[PDB]
Amino acid sequence: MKEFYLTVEQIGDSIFERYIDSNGRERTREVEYKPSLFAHCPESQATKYFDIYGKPCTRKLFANMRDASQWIKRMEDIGLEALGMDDFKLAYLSDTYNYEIKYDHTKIRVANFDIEVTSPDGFPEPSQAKHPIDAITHYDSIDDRFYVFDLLNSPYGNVEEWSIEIAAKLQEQGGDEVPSEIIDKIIYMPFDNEKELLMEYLNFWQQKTPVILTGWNVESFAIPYVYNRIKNIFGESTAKRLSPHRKTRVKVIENMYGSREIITLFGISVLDYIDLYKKFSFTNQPSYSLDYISEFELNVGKLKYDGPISKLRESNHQRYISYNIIAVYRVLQIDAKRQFINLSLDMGYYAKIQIQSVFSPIKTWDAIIFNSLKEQNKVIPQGRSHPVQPYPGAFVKEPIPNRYKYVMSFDLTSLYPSIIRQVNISPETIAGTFKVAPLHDYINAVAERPSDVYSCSPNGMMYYKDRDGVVPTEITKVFNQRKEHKGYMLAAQRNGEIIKEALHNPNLSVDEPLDVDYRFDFSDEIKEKIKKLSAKSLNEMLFRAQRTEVAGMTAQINRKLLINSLAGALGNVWFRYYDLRNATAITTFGQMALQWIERKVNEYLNEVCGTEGEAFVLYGDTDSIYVSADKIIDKVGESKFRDTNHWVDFLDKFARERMEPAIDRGFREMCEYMNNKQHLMFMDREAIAGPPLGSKGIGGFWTGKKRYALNVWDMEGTRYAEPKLKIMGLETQKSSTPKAVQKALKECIRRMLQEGEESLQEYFKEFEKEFRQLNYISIASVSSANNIAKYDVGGFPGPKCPFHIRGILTYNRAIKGNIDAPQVVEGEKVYVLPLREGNPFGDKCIAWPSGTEITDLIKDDVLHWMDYTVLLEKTFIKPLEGFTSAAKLDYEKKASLFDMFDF
DNA sequence: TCAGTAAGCAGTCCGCG
DNA sequence: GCGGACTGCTTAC
Ligand SMILES: Nc1ncnc2c1ncn2[C@H]1C[C@H](O)[C@@H](COP(=O)(O)OP(=O)(O)OP(=O)(O)O)O1
Ligand SMILES: [Ca+2]
Ligand SMILES: [Ca+2]
Ligand SMILES: [Ca+2]
Ligand SMILES: [Ca+2]
Repeated sequence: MKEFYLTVEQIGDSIFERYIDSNGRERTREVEYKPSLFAHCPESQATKYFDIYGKPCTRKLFANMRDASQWIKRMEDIGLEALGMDDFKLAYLSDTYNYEIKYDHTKIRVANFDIEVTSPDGFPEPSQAKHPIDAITHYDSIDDRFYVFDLLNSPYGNVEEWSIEIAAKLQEQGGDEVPSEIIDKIIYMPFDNEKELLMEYLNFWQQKTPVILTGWNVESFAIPYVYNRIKNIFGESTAKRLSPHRKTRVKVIENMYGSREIITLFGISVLDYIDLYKKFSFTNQPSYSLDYISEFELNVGKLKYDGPISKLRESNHQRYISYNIIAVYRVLQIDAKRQFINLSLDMGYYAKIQIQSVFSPIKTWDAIIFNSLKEQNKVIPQGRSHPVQPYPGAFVKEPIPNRYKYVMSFDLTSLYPSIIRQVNISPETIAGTFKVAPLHDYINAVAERPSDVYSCSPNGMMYYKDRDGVVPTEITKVFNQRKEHKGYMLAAQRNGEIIKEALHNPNLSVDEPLDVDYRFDFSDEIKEKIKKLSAKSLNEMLFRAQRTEVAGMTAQINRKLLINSLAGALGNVWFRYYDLRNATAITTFGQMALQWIERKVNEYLNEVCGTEGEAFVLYGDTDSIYVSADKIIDKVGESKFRDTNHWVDFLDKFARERMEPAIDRGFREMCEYMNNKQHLMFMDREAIAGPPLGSKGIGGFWTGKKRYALNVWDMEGTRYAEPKLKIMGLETQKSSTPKAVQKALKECIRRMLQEGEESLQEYFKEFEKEFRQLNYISIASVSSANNIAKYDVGGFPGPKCPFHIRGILTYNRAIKGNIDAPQVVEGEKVYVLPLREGNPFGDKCIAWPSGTEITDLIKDDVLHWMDYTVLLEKTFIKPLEGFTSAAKLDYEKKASLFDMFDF
């Protein structure tokens, strides 16, 4: 086995490293690492070290890390650049692991845990930790066991032991339905007192010390509560045993409107799953309670209990413990699906960083670039202080609001990273500047050619063409990884549609799902066998195909995220390679490329149609264009097509054989015009959109920038079994829109696009009539809630108070005194409902924590005073009016001359 | 919410004879 | 009532 690190820390003049040795065993060492840094030197001094600009450097070896940091300070005092990696543990990792790391996850101890704390006087604050810890469940990935630490005796109640037999039973048997697959993996340990529980947990922790520590809200709650509770009972030295190096630090996390404290456990990598989910899932959720997310991700029923959580242990300890175990398992199920831990390990080891730094693309890229340059004996520049400055971004075309029947879209592959590679944009490849003409002059190819020597961007920057910069070199490696995983994702998607087709004709037989790799397109043999399978086997295969697609999606989208964040990092003042000349070089080239190709596509289609000045490109955003295909369809005539799939095939062929070669020609010319290093502007067909053949559907519509809906038959080569709505920007896509309203608006859109005006009017009329029956949660609006304190004036709204904040203040007056009542947390999300005039709450709206039922203290009065009319007009009718006006249809039947006859 | 720009809509405040 | 200046929040890239 090749060795690999687990964790690394700097403590004073020592590096503390946990690692897997050449034998597969976990080991720990303390190393008195001697760091090197660099200063510029005369050319007359012989050296093998050069900075990124080719200037010679001398290496300075320090006796210890504190000497190195002190030298940095003195160099600042003098006014001279101190070069090299100033994060010494990253230098250590680079020296110790000077090869591509291959890690073995089975050797990495991944721990996920959850704690329960009974509290009669509200939320148990981790900084205080004044209440006993009465349950801990800790899952260990190496043992594959759930360790349950259960407190039987508390000042808040003495209880009986948890029963595994009752836990295993159906909820309908009075059981807790702990999944059968984990029952045999539970190791249950009851305790007669809290001191005993905590002492044993720490000894356990010592034996099975987590490398990766995760769970749900562990960084903000579980870890600081456990640390502070042990501190309060035993003293700080005992609490520090949670760190394998016995070092901890209270870290203050600053935000815009306040701050919070977490505990840094040296020698542990905390990856809170809530944070992994928020950053890598590409969702925005109305609520981030584990119950809400588990329902969303896994389609598992809410964990139900009677009464408040503060009385659960006393009333039903059996269920209390079971639900603590289930909560731990749910995080493992989410990870089995989403694979964010796998993602973190992959990226972490690739970059050679602490695993927890995967949350920071700046730290990630700093390490990738440093390791890359080190291999060439090159020396990285010092980080400098820069003032924050705004800079321009992408171009977005103003569309003419309208219905659009037939649409084909085209999109540039990994645009910003492709621009970096094409132009050769890097700190060390800057060659100079040229005199800029207005952007429209480059778009229309009338400006003089920027350079005959260097590779250019329309912002005025020129770059060397003789060799690739380190940024293009390293961004390419990650792009190639992304491409591989996207390939797997798309194959699983295509395979999924094959199964969906086969499910139209399932066989009446008893059989098994096929043993296949869903990352690769199904062969003819697999397809034949699929056509003979039962619905039960097909559905299992569909589930597996969809799980493979999700795994591919995680892997690809987050590598895309990483490479796009490098382009972004060039515009962040804390990045070592911050440079607005390079950041703007990317964004400005992107603006040009889009408007250039818009002109080229318009010119090409006007030619094939024999017209002049006709606008075929109806819309574009950053790197995509949407092309009206109405004229193309009309050139053969709708009557000539056998079915929907026939015109879809026809447009697919037109895009691939006619438009893409024309687009490629346009970009090759643009590359030559800018004298770029390498043509990498690859714009491929994305969506084919239109109404069902022979229907009154409108196909698609735009209301304005970033606001449109399309009925899509084929997306990136995936031919759907059923048409899919592609809706961007509209209220159906916003987490702030009520759940039931999202659903109804989506059905309104489906009907508009697929069925037409009459169908739309039929559905609107019904929804307007029945909506008052919808559950209050399903019709509540959602909002994040920041700066609640600023707008609180004696419990009443101050000047310019936001509507959702007003609702919170209303709530806070209505629950006044009740220390048990759920408190709205600053920066979290709330449900919001409008209230009718003259209500007992004394205001026009009320808000409460999202993902929860409103407290029974005030639930009946809210339901009685809920303003359904205002709710309907604001969340449903107003957006729908927006859609229908843009698409030139009516949601209510207009009166005609036929209303004058028989009955 | 510790960890790039563009741009939409809700709502406040208040003008607009 | 609509719209402009503004805050707040949320998407699309
Ligand atoms: N989350 C983001 N952070 C920073 N920049 C972004 C982000 N999303 C998009 N961009 C910028 C960089 C992208 O290259 C550009 C176009 O976005 P988009 O078309 O969604 O992805 P892409 O072109 O990078 O990859 P794809 O190959 O999937 O189309 O907009
Ligand atoms: Ca398990
Ligand atoms: Ca793209
Ligand atoms: Ca069949
Ligand atoms: Ca795009």
